[PDB]
Amino acid sequence: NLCTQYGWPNGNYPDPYDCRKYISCNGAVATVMSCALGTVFNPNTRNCDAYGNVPICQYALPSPIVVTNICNQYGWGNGNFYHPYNCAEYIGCANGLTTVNACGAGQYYDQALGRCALAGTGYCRQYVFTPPPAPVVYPDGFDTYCSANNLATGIHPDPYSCFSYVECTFGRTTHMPCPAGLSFDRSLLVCDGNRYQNCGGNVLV
Ligand SMILES: O=C(OC[C@@H]1O[C@@H](OC(=O)c2cc(O)c(O)c(O)c2)[C@@H](OC(=O)c2cc(O)c(O)c(O)c2)[C@@H](OC(=O)c2cc(O)c(O)c(O)c2)[C@@H]1OC(=O)c1cc(O)c(O)c(O)c1)c1cc(O)c(O)c(O)c1
Repeated sequence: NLCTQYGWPNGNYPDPYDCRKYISCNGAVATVMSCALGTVFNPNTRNCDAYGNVPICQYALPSPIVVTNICNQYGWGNGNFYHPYNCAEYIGCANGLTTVNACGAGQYYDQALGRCALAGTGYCRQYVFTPPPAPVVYPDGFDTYCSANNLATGIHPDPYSCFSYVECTFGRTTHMPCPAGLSFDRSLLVCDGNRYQNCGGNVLV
């Protein structure tokens, strides 16, 4: 089964062919499951979700995965990114223009490396991560986070969500989500595709 082939923890994973379904890794065995009508698999929550929250899933089209405009639909910067549904594909973003790429046979996209690579022992790691709470609740007073902690003007990690960042601006505090599918890289202080590193997938494996 795919779960043990990739060295995946138990949990939910995208179906690469139908974004109305998903792969449930239970007891170390893969089961293809269907989302309820009106919901599709949300790659960022690892759960079925109201289809309006997942625009890259066009559940009315015969082939519903439509990442064809994702750099512009989600505002991803330039570079290579994991494919949200398919471990053997990836995305090239240039100036808002999307390129959907595929690795050679027997090869899988390694997001950390930024390239396709042969199957090893524990891969497709970009699908292994812990989503933030749904919704993310900020404590009363978080509007003073930047001031109270004397944070410098600029970008900071959001300590409540790995999908988000804090912006400190004249001692004012804002938090903002990364582009959907991107997560906050606390070492580079940018939103990028390293969900595995950014959202605690390392501890799951
Ligand atoms: O970009 C898209 O999806 C992203 C998301 O888009 C919104 O959700 C929808 O647009 C949406 C639309 C629907 O029709 C629907 O049925 C639904 O359930 C949600 C926001 O989600 C909301 O539902 C929402 C929630 C609220 O509590 C609001 O007060 C609100 O006005 C909208 C927003 O998410 C947020 O803005 C957001 C902000 C937070 O502070 C936060 O904690 C959070 O969880 C979400 C998020 O955007 C970002 O997170 C975001 C932020 C950036 O700074 C950035 O650079 C970027 O590229 C993307 C998108 C684009 C399209 O063309 C679509 O047709 C579509 O359906 C979706």
